[PDB]
Amino acid sequence: TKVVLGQNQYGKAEVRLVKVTRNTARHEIQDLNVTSQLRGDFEAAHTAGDNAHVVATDTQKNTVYAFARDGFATTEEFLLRLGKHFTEGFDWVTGGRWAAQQFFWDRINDHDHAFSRNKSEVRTAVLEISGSEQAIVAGIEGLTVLKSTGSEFHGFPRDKYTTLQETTDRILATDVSARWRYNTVEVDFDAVYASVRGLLLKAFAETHSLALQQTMYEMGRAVIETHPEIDEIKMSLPNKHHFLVDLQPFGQDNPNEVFYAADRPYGLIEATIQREGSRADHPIWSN
Amino acid sequence: TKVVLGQNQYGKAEVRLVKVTRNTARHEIQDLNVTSQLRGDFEAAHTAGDNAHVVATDTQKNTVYAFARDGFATTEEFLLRLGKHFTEGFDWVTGGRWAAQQFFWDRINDHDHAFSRNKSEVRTAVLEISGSEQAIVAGIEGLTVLKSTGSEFHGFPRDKYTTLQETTDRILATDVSARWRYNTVEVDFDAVYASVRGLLLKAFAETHSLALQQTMYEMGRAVIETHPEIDEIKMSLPNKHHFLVDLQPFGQDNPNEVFYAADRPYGLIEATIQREGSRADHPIWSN
Amino acid sequence: TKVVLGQNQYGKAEVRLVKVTRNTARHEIQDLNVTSQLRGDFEAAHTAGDNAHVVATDTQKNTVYAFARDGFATTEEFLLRLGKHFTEGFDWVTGGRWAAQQFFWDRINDHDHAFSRNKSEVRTAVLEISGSEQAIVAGIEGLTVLKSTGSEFHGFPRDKYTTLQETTDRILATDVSARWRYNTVEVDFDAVYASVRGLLLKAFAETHSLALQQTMYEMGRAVIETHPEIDEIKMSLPNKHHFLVDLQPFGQDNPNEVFYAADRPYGLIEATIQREGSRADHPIWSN
Amino acid sequence: TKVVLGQNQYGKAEVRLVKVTRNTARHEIQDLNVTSQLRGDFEAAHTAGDNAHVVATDTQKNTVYAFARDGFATTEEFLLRLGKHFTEGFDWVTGGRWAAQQFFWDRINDHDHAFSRNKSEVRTAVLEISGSEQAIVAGIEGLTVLKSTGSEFHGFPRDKYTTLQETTDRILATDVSARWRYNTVEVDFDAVYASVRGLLLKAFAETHSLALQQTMYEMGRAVIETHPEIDEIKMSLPNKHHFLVDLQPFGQDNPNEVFYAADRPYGLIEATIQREGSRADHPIWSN
Ligand SMILES: NC(=O)NC(NC(N)=O)C(=O)[O-]
Ligand SMILES: NC(=O)NC(NC(N)=O)C(=O)[O-]
Ligand SMILES: NC(=O)NC(NC(N)=O)C(=O)[O-]
Ligand SMILES: NC(=O)NC(NC(N)=O)C(=O)[O-]
Repeated sequence: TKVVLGQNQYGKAEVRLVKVTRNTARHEIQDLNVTSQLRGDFEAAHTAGDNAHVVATDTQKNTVYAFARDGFATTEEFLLRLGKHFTEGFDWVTGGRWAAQQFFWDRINDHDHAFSRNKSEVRTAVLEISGSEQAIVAGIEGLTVLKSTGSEFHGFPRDKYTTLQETTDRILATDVSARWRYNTVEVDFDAVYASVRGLLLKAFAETHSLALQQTMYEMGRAVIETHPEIDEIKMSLPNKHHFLVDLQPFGQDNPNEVFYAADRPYGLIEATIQREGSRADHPIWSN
Repeated sequence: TKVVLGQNQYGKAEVRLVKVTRNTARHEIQDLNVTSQLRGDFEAAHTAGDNAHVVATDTQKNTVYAFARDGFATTEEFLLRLGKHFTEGFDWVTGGRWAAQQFFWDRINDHDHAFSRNKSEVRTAVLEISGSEQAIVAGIEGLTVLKSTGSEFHGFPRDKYTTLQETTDRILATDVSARWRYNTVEVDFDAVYASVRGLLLKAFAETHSLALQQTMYEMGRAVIETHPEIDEIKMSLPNKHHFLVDLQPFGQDNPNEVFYAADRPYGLIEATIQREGSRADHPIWSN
Repeated sequence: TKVVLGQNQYGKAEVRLVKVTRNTARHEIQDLNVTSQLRGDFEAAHTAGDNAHVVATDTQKNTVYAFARDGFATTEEFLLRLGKHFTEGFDWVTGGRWAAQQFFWDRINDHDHAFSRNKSEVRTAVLEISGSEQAIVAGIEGLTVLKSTGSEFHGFPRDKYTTLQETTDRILATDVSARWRYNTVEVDFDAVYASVRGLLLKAFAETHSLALQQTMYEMGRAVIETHPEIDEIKMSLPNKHHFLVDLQPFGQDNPNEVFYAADRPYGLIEATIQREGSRADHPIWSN
Repeated sequence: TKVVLGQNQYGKAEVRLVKVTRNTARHEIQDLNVTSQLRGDFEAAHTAGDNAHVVATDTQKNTVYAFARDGFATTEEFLLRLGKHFTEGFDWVTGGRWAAQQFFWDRINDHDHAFSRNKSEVRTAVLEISGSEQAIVAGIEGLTVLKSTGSEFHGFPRDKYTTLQETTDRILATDVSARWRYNTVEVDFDAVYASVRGLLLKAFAETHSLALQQTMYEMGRAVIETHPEIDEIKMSLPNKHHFLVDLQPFGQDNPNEVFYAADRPYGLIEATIQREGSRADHPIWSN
């Protein structure tokens, strides 16, 4: 009977930007994949196709490049500039979501202007503005890790559908996908990112794992305990199964040496670790 | 400050299942990619690695195959059986999230047991159980559509960074990604999915588009107006740009015939169309 | 000590082109992914960086779009025009390789200008020119098929590394990738493509498979025996394993009904079926 | 008329193996993606479905894991053992093709048994046996590199379809894909791979590029001149376009700082650099 326009947003996604800093012979590279989306009063655009309030996605894209010309210290600083621009520049635009993936490059033998991609991880940043408030979530993804031992899994309940054998020595491999929310915008973004990355890696490697859930809890705890500016961290860790191959059919034993790395299916353990007393469900997680 | 375990869930993801129905010589094929995750009291598993409450992800996987043996009418009904099983079977398991992608197959020349994959779209279903509440969201993805005409875009504000020109004839191409939430589990799931797919395609094709936002609104309205069992539908539609190539430098015109289909960037228009008065932010959308 | 420039080629790869035919209200869509590479005397370009003979890849790109404006009967006809243009338009260019992927679209409810992608298969074409000689290879890929029965596999040798049990009833699933070489350019390309596709599907479905190798042989035989303009057809067929899940542990049985579709590893069966007397190793297969 | 079985091969593709060396607390990891295909007399398998000569692909897979138990010094040595086993172990198997991708891992803070994946490049190896002849090709792929300056492109011919402006300062970005053929099995495979990688990177970075063709030529020349065990090296280098954004409409200049990194299309330059007088078209390149 009665239809209503609910939450909505729009903009330009995946604007690939490469900013070269070359004021001197020592060139610097910043490589981003940027997405911009606006929120506000776009009722008529949807119900009547009246585009008076529709800042073209093409325009949003042009703005990303125009702002890049001035340079930016960090990815987060760049997103903050964009968000402020759109929200304050148009009265009907009350907020939005600006995100970016940051790709890393290393110099080729310390060369001044020749680099190679470091594809071992991807950094992410998301800024959400709502009225007079804003929140930032930083993250890391695509970071694959593995422990060849120091991982166990036993003591689980058994039912008629249970066939898994307990173990005190197995491989624990996963893809680190973590995202943390800052409780302030006054942060040394690059320093905290480097710190968090190291904390996650350290907790993963040094925690004698009795469960993937436990390892994840330790990784999250290390981050919250170390950085006051972080209120919560969310992680999604797949348990990439490395099956110990049965070689007895061929007359050989397998002392935890030969494994089959299966693609699918995979365990998927996810959790939110929070600072006691912090917000329970911030809107930025809705996406 | 102290660290606290917040929202969390775990299970087996992407369990690929193929169920063949062969009671008669006329075989039937059901092809699914299933994910199972439980929610409940898993505090100890995280803080101490105590797995007493941890129904192994391997066990969850076995349960999917065991249940498939009995057959299932629809993907949603299969998920409902799984969800009820885990929630009712373990006191500490209070709910969960079960999802699946359904892949379509067509018979080869009406053959009794030879088929070919229809890859033009993928059907999805997500079930979330919270206590006695059962919420289901069905959807479609990977369905690419295009209108060669019947699309315009003008009347947008021209700010200092706007270079896009107004037009009364352009291509409108997108990938239909839609998800709708049922307000009841007593639905003819297959019939509604077919109807919804048809309504979306119809609105996309017959609406003279003045904006992607308008086309999306009409698609959503048609669904809600036609199906009382649906409370809301959310869509995420990219505007996959097909740029009219400028051939004038080569001494030729281009009467809306030759286009360059760009990969990135792309416009991304998203919105929720709701039945007036329905729930604003159902938890199932958080994932 | 002494180095020599061997085989070489360069050009523009993956030029996405969409050609709309709209002389009438009944629009038509041709969607291609085109690649152009030239061969000839580019010695100086490599050893000295002398670009006198280097027709810019950007120029090759522009040519694709400029030629598309005139329209084309089939993809092969389009590649023929491009190859002729480059080899004859430049003295130092003696040949090249022009290829394309063709994507299929279906009308939405028979609409005049609204379509949806048929992603169930991708058509390919490759043209190679060498001096005054040219050859065309057409193909199909991405077409997934499956037989739920009518497939056996027994009688294979059993060495100390063999554990596979023989069977007279298993699922046979694969992705049809086939390419065939024409012995003449005067062909009804569209009609032959549709015919070949049908013959491959028919042979796959109606052949009681004793081995994937036999099924493939029968598929290729059908093609060669049906089309005089085809001298050989090459196929690469993966055996996408669907494992019968063991349900005995759950007190059940599995009468060829419940399967686990594994991603990797997979069997890979490949072969060339040719017309007796035809060329053994045509250069076009080198790429 | 008369149909004949031509070249053919079959086996198991993409067997994911992880071999852990743990004789001491200092664990080592070897991660491979292995493919095994046999060649020989398989006539009856194709024409009659007689599997007497068909060593099951499952058996080939089992052999890979059983052989891994004994360990291997290098990927090439591992493939060599496999090839000899199958050709020598079965009279009707006269040759084959064994290949593998090798994935790299780095220790986490020098941990004894905790690692993270180095996804910046993938090492490859292919062995082909044809009767008494053996040939090995090693390679590297997925290595993305970029020069922010030190690249020019001018002096190219200009026809009616040329719009590209000459330049003396542009970005040169590509994905390094190279494969080289050894002329002997007496090679320190790991040492040569590390050396070739360094030579390719060094040549790419230090060569003032007047054309991608020239840069590639220098990369190849360096490898051949340095390693007597290599007879030829083939490269496929895309020119991943980074377009200098025009900000003049906004009254801003862009001194080679802000770029748009386009996905497709892309230039694709390929060449073979050979030791003078070596084999022109070795069969291994055909696949
Ligand atoms: N907003 C639109 O309907 N058209 C589009 N055009 C713009 N905004 O540049 C888009 O990308 O979706
Ligand atoms: N539950 C399991 O079968 N094992 C797993 N390991 C855990 N939960 O620590 C996993 O996630 O696959
Ligand atoms: N060769 C076959 O027909 N069947 C297959 N089964 C084996 N060889 O294990 C396969 O993988 O293709
Ligand atoms: N040939 C070149 O060196 N640069 C390129 N630029 C052209 N040819 O337009 C390319 O795409 O490879």
